[PDB]
Amino acid sequence: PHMDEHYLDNLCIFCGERSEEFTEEGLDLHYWKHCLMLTRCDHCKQVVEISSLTEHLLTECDKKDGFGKCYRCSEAVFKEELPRHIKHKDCNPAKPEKLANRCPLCHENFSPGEEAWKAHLMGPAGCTMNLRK
Ligand SMILES: [Zn+2]
Ligand SMILES: [Zn+2]
Ligand SMILES: [Zn+2]
Ligand SMILES: [Zn+2]
Repeated sequence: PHMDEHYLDNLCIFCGERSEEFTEEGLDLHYWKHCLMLTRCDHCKQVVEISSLTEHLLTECDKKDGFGKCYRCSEAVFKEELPRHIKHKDCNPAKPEKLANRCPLCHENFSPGEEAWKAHLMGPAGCTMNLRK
């Protein structure tokens, strides 16, 4: 069946919301301040997907050379604190990406997939560490 010619318009592809105010730059303001699926990186001040934040910090951020990956929790840690982080063994261990999503804000492992990401970050009684919520 025919896809609407303007289906990709007035839509935030990250949280799914549609709105007349979501013009091309109504969307830029949406990402910068409001979208529950995104965050501003405190280190480089860019907007990033929360579900991509660890990968951002380790491989993309302007400040990526200041982070290393904890092989226990899979999260980015400041390079200087990583030995102590590793020694303290207090982080929540990670699971295979096919088995679980991992929230970098609250450190929970949960049901994999995009629908789960949305329910965790935007749903009721979901993520307690999402500062836009
Ligand atoms: Zn959004
Ligand atoms: Zn960054
Ligand atoms: Zn760790
Ligand atoms: Zn969370």
